[PDB]
Amino acid sequence: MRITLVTDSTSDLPQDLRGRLGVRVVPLYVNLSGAIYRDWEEITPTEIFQKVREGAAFPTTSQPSPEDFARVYREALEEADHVLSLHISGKLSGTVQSAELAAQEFPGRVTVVDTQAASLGVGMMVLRAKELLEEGQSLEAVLAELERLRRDHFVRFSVATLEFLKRGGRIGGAQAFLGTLLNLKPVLTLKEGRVEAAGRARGEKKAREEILKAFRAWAEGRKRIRAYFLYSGDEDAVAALRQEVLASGLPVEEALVNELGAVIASHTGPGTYGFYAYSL
Ligand SMILES: CCCCCCCCCCCCCCCC(=O)O
Ligand SMILES: [Zn+2]
Repeated sequence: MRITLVTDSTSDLPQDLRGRLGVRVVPLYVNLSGAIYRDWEEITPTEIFQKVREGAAFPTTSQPSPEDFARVYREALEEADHVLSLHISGKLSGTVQSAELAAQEFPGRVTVVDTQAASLGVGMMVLRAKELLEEGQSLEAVLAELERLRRDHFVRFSVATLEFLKRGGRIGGAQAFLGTLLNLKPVLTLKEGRVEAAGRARGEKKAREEILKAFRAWAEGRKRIRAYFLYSGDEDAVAALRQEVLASGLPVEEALVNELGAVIASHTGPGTYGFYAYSL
């Protein structure tokens, strides 16, 4: 049957992929300066940080409403038989819940998937699902592959400060570094859809080494790896990291790079960089 993919703006997919692939995007919002802005279309991470730097109130974010999703599902079903809706971790956002409430309006026609990921971690799964669907694979085959990716993928990232994670409430296990991190650089990951601690290093360089150490360990035995790099601020840290990965001798066949969306950046904060990755 005809299956259409829907995701939310936090999947942080470049416009040059999502648009032509027929992926529909439901936006999330950033609350700043007393106003509400749509992720990607009306605000950037740089603008948010500039406002903080200037003494403004911290940014907050909002998930889409059930009707935001229902309008998209209704439109998609006008020319499709089923909708596969992929979203940021249910433990990080109420987005999945809103999607599920909207899905009830089209019983049998919408499958909502909690990817337990964020940013391009969600985006890479959307792209993998699309790749399979365009070849002609069944919903089942695709859902089975998505479950494999949920269980088996890689992610490491660092941030300039843990303050945005703390204030926004998504710090999760990284809270262990609050009273123990000092001046060191934190290395974080996600497990079961929740942020967790994954080491600390003296200096940006050592931090990158620790991330490549983890990557090599995870990469063992894999013949085809696709990586997705993300950043907020300037691209140098992530660029050096991507270079070190592409020169590691590991079989990385894809190494896409994009800036984090304003919604994700509102929680990670400035100087965020890292990468998600999976194999096939
Ligand atoms: C790969 C680098 C990015 C890693 C991102 C993990 C850090 C947690 C992100 C939290 C985003 C929370 C968005 C909430 C949106 C909302 O429902 O209001
Ligand atoms: Zn309704």
